[PDB]
Amino acid sequence: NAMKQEQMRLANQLCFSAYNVSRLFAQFYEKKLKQFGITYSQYLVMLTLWEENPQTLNSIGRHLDLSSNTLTPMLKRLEQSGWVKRERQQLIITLTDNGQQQQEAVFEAISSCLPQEFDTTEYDETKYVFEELEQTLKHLI
Amino acid sequence: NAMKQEQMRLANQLCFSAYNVSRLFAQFYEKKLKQFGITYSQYLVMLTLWEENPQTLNSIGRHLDLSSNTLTPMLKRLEQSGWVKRLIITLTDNGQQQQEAVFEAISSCLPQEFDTTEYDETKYVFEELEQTLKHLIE
Repeated sequence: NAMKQEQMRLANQLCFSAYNVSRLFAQFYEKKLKQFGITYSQYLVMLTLWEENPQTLNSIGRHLDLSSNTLTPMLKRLEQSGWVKRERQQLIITLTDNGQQQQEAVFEAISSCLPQEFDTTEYDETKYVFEELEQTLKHLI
Repeated sequence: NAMKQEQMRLANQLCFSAYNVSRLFAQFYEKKLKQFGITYSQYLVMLTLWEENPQTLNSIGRHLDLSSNTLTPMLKRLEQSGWVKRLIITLTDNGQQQQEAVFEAISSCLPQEFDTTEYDETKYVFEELEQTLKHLIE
Protein backbone atom coordinates (compact mmCIF):
# COMPACT_ATOMS: atom_id res chain seq x y z
CA ASN A 1 0.00 0.00 0.00
CA ALA A 2 2.12 2.95 1.21
CA MET A 3 5.14 1.39 -0.45
CA LYS A 4 3.37 1.09 -3.78
CA GLN A 5 2.37 4.76 -3.53
CA GLU A 6 5.86 6.05 -2.98
CA GLN A 7 6.97 4.00 -5.99
CA MET A 8 4.38 5.40 -8.32
CA ARG A 9 4.98 8.86 -6.91
CA LEU A 10 8.67 8.49 -7.71
CA ALA A 11 8.06 7.21 -11.25
CA ASN A 12 5.84 10.24 -11.81
CA GLN A 13 8.55 12.60 -10.57
CA LEU A 14 11.20 11.08 -12.80
CA CYS A 15 9.01 11.36 -15.81
CA PHE A 16 8.53 15.09 -15.23
CA SER A 17 12.23 15.51 -14.37
CA ALA A 18 13.34 13.76 -17.50
CA TYR A 19 11.13 16.11 -19.48
CA ASN A 20 12.56 19.09 -17.60
CA VAL A 21 16.20 18.08 -18.18
CA SER A 22 15.63 17.50 -21.85
CA ARG A 23 13.93 20.94 -22.15
CA LEU A 24 16.81 22.61 -20.38
CA PHE A 25 19.28 20.88 -22.74
CA ALA A 26 17.31 22.22 -25.74
CA GLN A 27 17.32 25.71 -24.28
CA PHE A 28 21.04 25.65 -23.58
CA TYR A 29 22.15 24.45 -27.06
CA GLU A 30 19.59 26.55 -28.89
CA LYS A 31 21.46 29.74 -27.96
CA LYS A 32 24.65 28.54 -29.64
CA LEU A 33 22.98 26.61 -32.56
CA LYS A 34 21.10 29.68 -33.68
CA GLN A 35 24.23 30.85 -35.62
CA PHE A 36 24.44 27.65 -37.62
CA GLY A 37 20.74 27.86 -38.53
CA ILE A 38 19.84 24.47 -37.04
CA THR A 39 17.48 23.54 -34.18
CA TYR A 40 18.35 21.26 -31.26
CA SER A 41 16.52 18.31 -32.75
CA GLN A 42 18.47 18.71 -36.01
CA TYR A 43 21.66 18.90 -33.95
CA LEU A 44 20.78 15.52 -32.46
CA VAL A 45 20.32 14.06 -35.94
CA MET A 46 23.75 15.43 -36.91
CA LEU A 47 25.08 14.03 -33.70
CA THR A 48 24.09 10.51 -34.59
CA LEU A 49 25.44 10.93 -38.12
CA TRP A 50 28.92 11.99 -36.89
CA GLU A 51 28.76 8.77 -34.88
CA GLU A 52 27.64 6.53 -37.78
CA ASN A 53 27.59 7.61 -41.42
CA PRO A 54 25.72 6.88 -43.52
CA GLN A 55 22.44 5.74 -41.95
CA THR A 56 18.97 4.88 -43.29
CA LEU A 57 16.10 7.17 -42.28
CA ASN A 58 14.80 4.33 -40.15
CA SER A 59 18.20 3.82 -38.46
CA ILE A 60 18.15 7.54 -37.45
CA GLY A 61 14.62 7.33 -36.11
CA ARG A 62 15.46 4.26 -34.07
CA HIS A 63 18.50 6.04 -32.55
CA LEU A 64 16.40 9.12 -31.64
CA ASP A 65 12.99 7.54 -31.30
CA LEU A 66 11.30 9.59 -33.97
CA SER A 67 8.72 8.55 -36.48
CA SER A 68 9.56 8.62 -40.10
CA ASN A 69 7.01 11.51 -40.37
CA THR A 70 8.78 13.76 -37.95
CA LEU A 71 12.22 13.14 -39.48
CA THR A 72 11.50 13.87 -43.08
CA PRO A 73 11.00 17.64 -42.83
CA MET A 74 14.09 17.87 -40.58
CA LEU A 75 16.23 16.01 -43.11
CA LYS A 76 14.90 18.05 -46.01
CA ARG A 77 15.81 21.16 -44.14
CA LEU A 78 19.34 19.80 -43.42
CA GLU A 79 19.74 18.91 -47.07
CA GLN A 80 18.69 22.44 -48.09
CA SER A 81 21.24 23.86 -45.66
CA GLY A 82 23.97 21.54 -47.08
CA TRP A 83 24.71 19.21 -44.11
CA VAL A 84 23.41 15.92 -45.48
CA LYS A 85 22.37 14.24 -48.71
CA ARG A 86 19.24 12.21 -49.30
CA GLU A 87 19.00 9.33 -51.78
CA ARG A 88 16.14 6.83 -52.29
CA GLN A 89 17.74 3.34 -52.45
CA GLN A 90 13.82 3.49 -48.33
CA LEU A 91 15.99 6.61 -47.84
CA ILE A 92 19.75 6.58 -47.06
CA ILE A 93 21.24 9.72 -45.43
CA THR A 94 24.86 10.57 -45.82
CA LEU A 95 27.00 13.39 -44.50
CA THR A 96 27.95 16.05 -46.95
CA ASP A 97 31.58 17.13 -46.75
CA ASN A 98 30.40 20.42 -45.43
CA GLY A 99 28.32 18.78 -42.62
CA GLN A 100 31.45 16.91 -41.59
CA GLN A 101 33.47 20.14 -41.52
CA GLN A 102 30.90 21.92 -39.45
CA GLN A 103 31.40 19.58 -36.58
CA GLU A 104 34.52 21.35 -35.36
CA ALA A 105 33.00 24.86 -35.59
CA VAL A 106 29.79 23.76 -33.90
CA PHE A 107 31.67 21.96 -31.11
CA GLU A 108 33.77 25.01 -30.70
CA ALA A 109 30.80 27.19 -30.04
CA ILE A 110 29.30 24.83 -27.52
CA SER A 111 32.39 23.82 -25.54
CA SER A 112 33.22 27.45 -24.82
CA CYS A 113 29.96 27.73 -22.82
CA LEU A 114 30.52 24.59 -20.82
CA PRO A 115 31.39 24.90 -17.12
CA GLN A 116 35.15 25.17 -16.47
CA GLU A 117 34.33 22.91 -13.53
CA PHE A 118 33.74 19.29 -14.60
CA ASP A 119 34.86 15.72 -13.68
CA THR A 120 34.70 12.31 -15.36
CA THR A 121 32.99 10.64 -12.36
CA GLU A 122 30.01 12.98 -11.66
CA TYR A 123 29.36 12.65 -15.40
CA ASP A 124 29.68 8.82 -15.32
CA GLU A 125 27.12 8.65 -12.47
CA THR A 126 24.52 10.73 -14.31
CA LYS A 127 25.18 8.94 -17.67
CA TYR A 128 24.59 5.67 -15.74
CA VAL A 129 21.22 6.75 -14.37
CA PHE A 130 20.06 7.88 -17.84
CA GLU A 131 21.45 4.71 -19.39
CA GLU A 132 19.62 2.48 -16.88
CA LEU A 133 16.34 4.34 -17.39
CA GLU A 134 16.66 4.29 -21.19
CA GLN A 135 17.55 0.60 -21.15
CA THR A 136 14.44 -0.32 -19.04
CA LEU A 137 12.08 1.79 -21.17
CA LYS A 138 13.19 0.15 -24.49
CA HIS A 139 12.93 -3.34 -22.92
CA LEU A 140 9.19 -2.73 -22.63
CA ILE A 141 8.92 -0.97 -25.99
CA ASN B 1 42.42 21.69 -25.23
CA ALA B 2 41.86 17.89 -24.90
CA MET B 3 39.97 17.59 -21.60
CA LYS B 4 37.67 20.31 -22.91
CA GLN B 5 37.01 17.97 -25.86
CA GLU B 6 36.18 15.15 -23.43
CA GLN B 7 33.63 17.38 -21.72
CA MET B 8 31.90 17.94 -25.09
CA ARG B 9 31.78 14.24 -25.84
CA LEU B 10 30.27 13.51 -22.41
CA ALA B 11 27.84 16.43 -22.59
CA ASN B 12 26.60 15.20 -26.05
CA GLN B 13 26.17 11.73 -24.67
CA LEU B 14 23.87 13.02 -21.88
CA CYS B 15 21.72 15.31 -23.89
CA PHE B 16 21.30 12.59 -26.53
CA SER B 17 20.33 10.11 -23.80
CA ALA B 18 18.03 12.59 -21.95
CA TYR B 19 16.16 13.27 -25.10
CA ASN B 20 15.54 9.57 -25.54
CA VAL B 21 14.50 9.02 -21.94
CA SER B 22 12.05 11.93 -21.98
CA ARG B 23 10.33 10.66 -25.13
CA LEU B 24 10.27 7.07 -24.00
CA PHE B 25 8.75 8.05 -20.70
CA ALA B 26 5.83 9.88 -22.44
CA GLN B 27 5.33 6.83 -24.65
CA PHE B 28 5.34 4.59 -21.55
CA TYR B 29 2.68 6.62 -19.78
CA GLU B 30 0.45 7.02 -22.81
CA LYS B 31 0.58 3.26 -23.17
CA LYS B 32 0.00 2.19 -19.56
CA LEU B 33 -2.75 4.74 -19.04
CA LYS B 34 -4.67 3.39 -22.03
CA GLN B 35 -4.18 -0.13 -20.64
CA PHE B 36 -6.73 0.94 -18.04
CA GLY B 37 -8.68 3.45 -20.14
CA ILE B 38 -7.82 6.34 -17.77
CA THR B 39 -6.34 9.73 -18.41
CA TYR B 40 -3.34 11.03 -16.46
CA SER B 41 -5.66 13.20 -14.35
CA GLN B 42 -7.85 10.23 -13.44
CA TYR B 43 -4.75 8.31 -12.53
CA LEU B 44 -3.82 11.15 -10.18
CA VAL B 45 -7.30 11.00 -8.69
CA MET B 46 -6.84 7.32 -7.89
CA LEU B 47 -3.49 8.09 -6.50
CA THR B 48 -4.67 10.73 -4.04
CA LEU B 49 -7.38 8.35 -2.81
CA TRP B 50 -4.97 5.50 -2.25
CA GLU B 51 -3.15 7.87 0.06
CA GLU B 52 -6.22 9.27 1.77
CA ASN B 53 -9.62 7.54 1.74
CA PRO B 54 -12.32 8.92 1.60
CA GLN B 55 -12.09 12.52 0.34
CA THR B 56 -14.51 15.35 -0.40
CA LEU B 57 -14.71 16.48 -4.05
CA ASN B 58 -13.06 19.64 -2.81
CA SER B 59 -10.18 17.77 -1.17
CA ILE B 60 -9.09 16.10 -4.38
CA GLY B 61 -9.45 19.46 -6.09
CA ARG B 62 -6.78 20.91 -3.82
CA HIS B 63 -4.54 17.93 -4.57
CA LEU B 64 -4.83 18.27 -8.30
CA ASP B 65 -5.18 22.04 -8.41
CA LEU B 66 -8.54 21.71 -10.14
CA SER B 67 -12.01 23.05 -9.49
CA SER B 68 -14.77 20.77 -8.22
CA ASN B 69 -16.48 21.58 -11.57
CA THR B 70 -13.75 19.96 -13.70
CA LEU B 71 -13.68 16.73 -11.60
CA THR B 72 -17.30 15.48 -11.74
CA PRO B 73 -17.19 14.22 -15.35
CA MET B 74 -13.82 12.57 -14.54
CA LEU B 75 -15.22 10.25 -11.88
CA LYS B 76 -18.05 9.00 -14.08
CA ARG B 77 -15.29 7.19 -15.95
CA LEU B 78 -14.05 5.68 -12.66
CA GLU B 79 -17.66 4.75 -11.69
CA GLN B 80 -18.40 3.05 -15.04
CA SER B 81 -15.25 0.95 -14.30
CA GLY B 82 -16.42 0.38 -10.70
CA TRP B 83 -13.42 1.88 -8.96
CA VAL B 84 -15.13 4.54 -6.88
CA LYS B 85 -18.48 5.52 -5.26
CA ARG B 86 -20.40 8.83 -4.89
CA LEU B 87 -20.53 15.33 -1.39
CA ILE B 88 -18.09 12.44 -0.69
CA ILE B 89 -15.84 10.05 -2.70
CA THR B 90 -14.84 6.43 -1.81
CA LEU B 91 -12.72 3.54 -3.03
CA THR B 92 -14.40 0.19 -3.63
CA ASP B 93 -12.63 -3.14 -3.08
CA ASN B 94 -12.02 -3.36 -6.82
CA GLY B 95 -10.65 0.20 -6.70
CA GLN B 96 -8.53 -0.71 -3.67
CA GLN B 97 -6.77 -3.72 -5.12
CA GLN B 98 -6.45 -1.87 -8.42
CA GLN B 99 -3.62 -0.06 -6.73
CA GLU B 100 -1.83 -3.33 -7.23
CA ALA B 101 -2.69 -3.51 -10.97
CA VAL B 102 -1.68 0.05 -11.65
CA PHE B 103 1.45 -0.28 -9.52
CA GLU B 104 2.70 -3.29 -11.50
CA ALA B 105 2.15 -1.43 -14.74
CA ILE B 106 3.68 1.92 -13.76
CA SER B 107 6.39 0.36 -11.64
CA SER B 108 7.84 -1.39 -14.68
CA CYS B 109 9.63 1.72 -16.01
CA LEU B 110 11.73 1.66 -12.88
CA PRO B 111 15.02 -0.24 -13.36
CA GLN B 112 14.60 -3.59 -11.55
CA GLU B 113 18.11 -3.60 -9.90
CA PHE B 114 17.40 -0.32 -8.16
CA ASP B 115 16.75 -0.17 -4.45
CA THR B 116 15.62 2.82 -2.41
CA THR B 117 19.14 4.09 -2.00
CA GLU B 118 19.65 4.10 -5.71
CA TYR B 119 16.18 5.62 -6.24
CA ASP B 120 17.30 8.40 -3.98
CA GLU B 121 20.53 8.53 -5.92
CA THR B 122 18.48 8.93 -9.06
CA LYS B 123 16.48 11.91 -7.68
CA TYR B 124 19.66 13.62 -6.44
CA VAL B 125 21.26 13.13 -9.86
CA PHE B 126 18.29 14.70 -11.65
CA GLU B 127 18.16 17.67 -9.28
CA GLU B 128 21.83 18.33 -9.65
CA LEU B 129 21.75 18.22 -13.40
CA GLU B 130 18.71 20.54 -13.56
CA GLN B 131 20.46 23.09 -11.29
CA THR B 132 23.63 22.88 -13.41
CA LEU B 133 21.74 23.52 -16.68
CA LYS B 134 19.68 26.34 -15.12
CA HIS B 135 22.99 27.99 -14.07
CA LEU B 136 24.40 27.61 -17.53
CA ILE B 137 21.48 29.31 -19.15
CA GLU B 138 21.62 32.33 -16.80
